[PDB]
Amino acid sequence: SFSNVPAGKDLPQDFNVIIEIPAQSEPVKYEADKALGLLVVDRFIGTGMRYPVNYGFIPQTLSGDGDPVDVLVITPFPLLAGSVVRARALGMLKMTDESGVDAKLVAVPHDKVCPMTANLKSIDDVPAYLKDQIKHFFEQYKALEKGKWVKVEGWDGIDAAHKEITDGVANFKK
Amino acid sequence: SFSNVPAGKDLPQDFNVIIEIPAQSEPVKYEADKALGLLVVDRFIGTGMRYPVNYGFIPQTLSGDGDPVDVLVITPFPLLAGSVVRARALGMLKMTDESGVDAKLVAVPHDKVCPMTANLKSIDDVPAYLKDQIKHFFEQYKALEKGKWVKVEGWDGIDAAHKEITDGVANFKK
Amino acid sequence: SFSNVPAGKDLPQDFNVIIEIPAQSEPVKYEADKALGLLVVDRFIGTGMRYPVNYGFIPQTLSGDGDPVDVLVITPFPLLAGSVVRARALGMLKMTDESGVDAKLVAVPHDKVCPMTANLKSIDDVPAYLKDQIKHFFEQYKALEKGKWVKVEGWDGIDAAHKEITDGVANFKK
Amino acid sequence: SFSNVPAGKDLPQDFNVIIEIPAQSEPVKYEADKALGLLVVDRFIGTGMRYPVNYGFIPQTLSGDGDPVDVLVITPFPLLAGSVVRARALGMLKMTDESGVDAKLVAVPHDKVCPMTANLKSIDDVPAYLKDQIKHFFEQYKALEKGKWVKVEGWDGIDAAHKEITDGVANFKK
Amino acid sequence: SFSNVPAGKDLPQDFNVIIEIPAQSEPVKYEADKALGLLVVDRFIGTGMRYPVNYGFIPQTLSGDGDPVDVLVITPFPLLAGSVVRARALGMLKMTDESGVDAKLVAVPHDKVCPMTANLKSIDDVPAYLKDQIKHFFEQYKALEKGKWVKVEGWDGIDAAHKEITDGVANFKK
Amino acid sequence: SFSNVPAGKDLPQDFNVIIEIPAQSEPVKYEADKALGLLVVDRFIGTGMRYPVNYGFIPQTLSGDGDPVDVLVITPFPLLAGSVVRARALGMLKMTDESGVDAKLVAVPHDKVCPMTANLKSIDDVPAYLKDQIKHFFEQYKALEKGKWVKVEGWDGIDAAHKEITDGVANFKK
Ligand SMILES: [K+]
Ligand SMILES: [K+]
Ligand SMILES: [K+]
Ligand SMILES: [K+]
Ligand SMILES: [K+]
Ligand SMILES: [K+]
Ligand code: NA
Ligand code: NA
Ligand code: NA
Ligand code: NA
Ligand code: NA
Ligand code: NA
Ligand code: NA
Ligand code: NA
Ligand code: NA
Ligand code: NA
Ligand code: NA
Ligand code: NA
Repeated sequence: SFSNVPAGKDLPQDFNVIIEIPAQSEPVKYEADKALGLLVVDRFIGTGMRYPVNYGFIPQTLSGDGDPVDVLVITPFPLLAGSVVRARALGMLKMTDESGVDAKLVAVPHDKVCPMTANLKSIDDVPAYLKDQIKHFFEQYKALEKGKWVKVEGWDGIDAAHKEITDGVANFKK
Repeated sequence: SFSNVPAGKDLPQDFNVIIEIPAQSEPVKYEADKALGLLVVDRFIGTGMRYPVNYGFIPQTLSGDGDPVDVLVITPFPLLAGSVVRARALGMLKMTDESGVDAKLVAVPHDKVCPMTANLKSIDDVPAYLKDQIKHFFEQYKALEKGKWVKVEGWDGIDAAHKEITDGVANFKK
Repeated sequence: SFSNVPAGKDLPQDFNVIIEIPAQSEPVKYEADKALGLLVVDRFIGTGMRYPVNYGFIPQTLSGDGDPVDVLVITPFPLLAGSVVRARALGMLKMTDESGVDAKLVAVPHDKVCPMTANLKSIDDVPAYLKDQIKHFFEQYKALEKGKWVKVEGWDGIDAAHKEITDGVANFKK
Repeated sequence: SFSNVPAGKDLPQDFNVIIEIPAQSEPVKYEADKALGLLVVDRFIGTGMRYPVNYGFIPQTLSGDGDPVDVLVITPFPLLAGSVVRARALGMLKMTDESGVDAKLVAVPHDKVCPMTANLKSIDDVPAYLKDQIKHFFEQYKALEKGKWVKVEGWDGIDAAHKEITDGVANFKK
Repeated sequence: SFSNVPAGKDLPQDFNVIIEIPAQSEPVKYEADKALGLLVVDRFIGTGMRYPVNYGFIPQTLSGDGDPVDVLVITPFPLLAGSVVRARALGMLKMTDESGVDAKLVAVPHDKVCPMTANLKSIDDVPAYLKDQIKHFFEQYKALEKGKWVKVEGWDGIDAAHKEITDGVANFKK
Repeated sequence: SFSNVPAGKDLPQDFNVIIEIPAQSEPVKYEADKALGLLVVDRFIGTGMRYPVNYGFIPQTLSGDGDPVDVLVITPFPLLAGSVVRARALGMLKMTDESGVDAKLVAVPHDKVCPMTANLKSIDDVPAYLKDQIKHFFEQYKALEKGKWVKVEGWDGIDAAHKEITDGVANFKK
């Protein structure tokens, strides 16, 4: 299943995201097992906080931590966990957590998939209130797990997102 | 996954439907990718309109357009996207859209799966209000996508549904 | 999919459960098809009654009836149907139904997956009201299906749960 | 609020129902307080069972037990708790419980409010599966409360419903 | 209840809206009864179509048709039916229906109530896709009721909204 | 409506709570207007955080800030906004915010209303994970509103809750 989905139709700018956690879903952290082809319950989020936007990963990528490249996808209605969405990048949130460096991309679907998000061209177009909510979420969601923490370094734009994607694709192929 | 599900236990009258879109779900059009084994987001429906009944397809069939045979399944509670339901036919809605001829079957589950729908023997037993809603849905849901349109030709009964199924099974095997 | 998930990381006490029916979901009985890798609609529950806790099975086990070992998993929020949860046993409900002996385990997730349930050490820690609801559910949910019935024999503890799991693993390997 | 709503525009056949419990709502029994004008939590249902159809009462009536006349209203989507619906009668369920005789009417909205239910002319038109679910609900929902019980005597038709309504209106005026 | 809520703290620009229909709620048209103080079920929408944004009215106003001034309020999450929201105007949709002229205002909450909508200053700031959905909704939702119809004339801005509000307040006082 | 509900049947230990915000509801802060008898939208919570338990107030009380006494009510399913629940106290959370001292009670329903919570006798019986979530919620929910802040001082028990209630009742009567 998950293992055979292409990273994208035209990398890095035209990529695929497998959804693990729908926006506003009850506070349960699922992670795709690429060796089982199934979503696995990683943990019940200690704080009870919910992802403000959809969360998933790009298949066939391997990030700095040995996990696939992480992606937040903004949509007008939550997406189904375990579904695939063709997406494009807006930018990224840079952070470090208990396991070291942690960048997450911020994306929207392809314009023909989601006309509603077509006018979001870069991270600067995302409403400030949403940006602020995403940043608060990552700063606070691990507050009640011993040994876990997050510091947000800052936002970066589309070119940085594309580097992260090209690196991830390369690293995965070895 | 999807590719290996049989078209049915006793074709054409006793067939399987893989669900893509639960009745009344938020207005997001998923399509099964039979080569990925996963549901893929085709588009956010432009009008925000919702399927009035469950929508899916018969696996191992190939309709006139090169897609599997499409099915609307009526149930007392929505079905899970990506699940399989053993079904029987009531009839069909005949239409033409921007890509040519487009028939969709109307079905209910097998009587032992859904005793609640056992008294629906043919399309004529479906409440007129539901029939009318389904027809309005197909007439209007594509209203806000350029280049897309639908004209409803009319309803047909169980024998026409069975032909569509037998043709689809034959065509798929080449 | 389902067929390749291990029964557990350290049997019998540390096992995996694939979820078929989320706690409080609409009254539709799904069963995993291990040969299709998909959830299948077994039936619309005749009484309209809902599982009071999550329901699923241990993969790679084979119980007395030729089905995998059944498990009720208690969580603070319902789990996703078709997901996998690492679990530990609390005890079991002993019953006989129309097809003979029927034991179901009662479990919670691993403590690092669900800290919220860490203080449930055995079946005796489960609130009496929940115990009573589970027992009423099994006594009544089949009331409206001809030829189906259930008598509850009683509760048993962790050691009995572990026997059921070890037997199931052994039986599956032939 | 509740106290000033008329029992109906043309009694007994054209009456009003104030909704206390939406069909399929979580298992919490609300009762309108006509002296507070507010819904009050009577109890968490011990069995966790849910009303299969909407439940409420006719204002300005006084039944045999000193409570207003009780009504089950069938609709295609649940109604809002605390809302008012213009309705007509289909029949009634006769029962006795721990507090003596207990009849409940079965109704649908006025035809111009709910065209979808226009073809239900009497209790005999209600699907058998729904009838059976309603009867099971009342037989079982109090199973886990000490001192509470219900025996179902049987169904009766529109004329009996109308008597119950005329009596209730008369009794309320003293 | 409803009858005593002020039309606004500083008319016409700072006004109150009582919500009758939450955005995306199941397709049931409630109307506030100002003489009962309660929401009343007007009808089950024939097409099954849902309001794309919250819908309600300004209390203590009387529009051209003898009903209070109608308002669509855009929010990031649906509002509770029967609740009150302090709002400001963006513009209006002009229409005529079976009962003659029908203008509906488009509004957002006060900036301190909803910071998320602060950057919407006029109707021109509303995304085109949302504008298009609202217009499609009114063009189509009455399609299945005999004797009912709607033609959309066009959009107008904040000053026209304010006139409609001042007229409504004046007309209500006689 | 709200203004005429008694503070309780036997104060301070047997009191009434009017619910403003159901546990886990979308992140919108409603406040009862006792002069309108209606729920009013105070604000969209800036952080998007949700109340982990039901939130409301005791009618006919007047706390140190000039608002009624605030109460968190723990239940197995969320309660309806605007409903009334007979409750008993477990303890209280002591805090100071931007407007000075701020104590909130923690309660459960009367034992006959909610048998499921009967074994919670005091604040010390509440699971630590829930206690921790409630405290995190109040520490963080106002993070994104300028001029607003909260420091948690600590927990206190049933006797302190009862003082707060007796003071509130006295203060309200002048
Ligand atoms: K490229
Ligand atoms: K055949
Ligand atoms: K072991
Ligand atoms: K009459
Ligand atoms: K003014
Ligand atoms: K006392
Ligand atoms: Na990362
Ligand atoms: Na991380
Ligand atoms: Na087709
Ligand atoms: Na088509
Ligand atoms: Na079993
Ligand atoms: Na069984
Ligand atoms: Na009665
Ligand atoms: Na009764
Ligand atoms: Na109007
Ligand atoms: Na109109
Ligand atoms: Na306070
Ligand atoms: Na405060």
